[PDB]
Amino acid sequence: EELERESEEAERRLQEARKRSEEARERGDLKELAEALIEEARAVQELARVACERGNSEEAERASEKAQRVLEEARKVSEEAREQGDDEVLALALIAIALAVLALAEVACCRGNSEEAERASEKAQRVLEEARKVSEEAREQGDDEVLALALIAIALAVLALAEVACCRGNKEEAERAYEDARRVEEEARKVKESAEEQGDSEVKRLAEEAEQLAREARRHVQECRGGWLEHHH
Repeated sequence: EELERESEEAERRLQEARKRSEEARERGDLKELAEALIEEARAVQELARVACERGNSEEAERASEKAQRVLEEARKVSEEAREQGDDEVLALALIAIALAVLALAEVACCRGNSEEAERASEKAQRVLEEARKVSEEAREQGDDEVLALALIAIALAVLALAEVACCRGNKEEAERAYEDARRVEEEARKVKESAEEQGDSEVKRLAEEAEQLAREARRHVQECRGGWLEHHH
């Protein structure tokens, strides 16, 4: 009954985000569209986690279908963002993509479909590489906000990799995720400290998202299955 409240609220959030997405889409406002797709992805992640807790494969597959939809829409926005040379919107789109992939990973693991989980890992690897390029470009251009956004997309992607690596029991993937998470964590922390130094509170907040997402990814790998896939120092 508690999950019903969360499930219905999640669907409500998704529908409102879909309407906001359509409003921005008609106005050609890609930034608002991208932000709305992030909200959709958040809602879809919530639906997936509710499905996981209920053990309902039907609700889980529904969540995956919805995640795939957000993914494809965010892919289009990223394409349009690159055509306009709009790195900020691109980074936001990649966050939506990465969060959707994480949702796909969660469903794959909960449903126990290893093939479906590997596809999610491939998508996570893809968006990771794309987000890495954006972070490099932003860092060279001195765009601290875009950099921080790209790092969030990266951390979400590494979270997705950690997710699959754990439920598939693949130690090679787990090691890669672990090392990825440490790197992005350190990058995010430095961006956070530089922002604090300049009084750039917005960048600080964004860098903190990436940092804590990265920390969760590391914890997930290290603690997965009683520490079976843990990186030994």
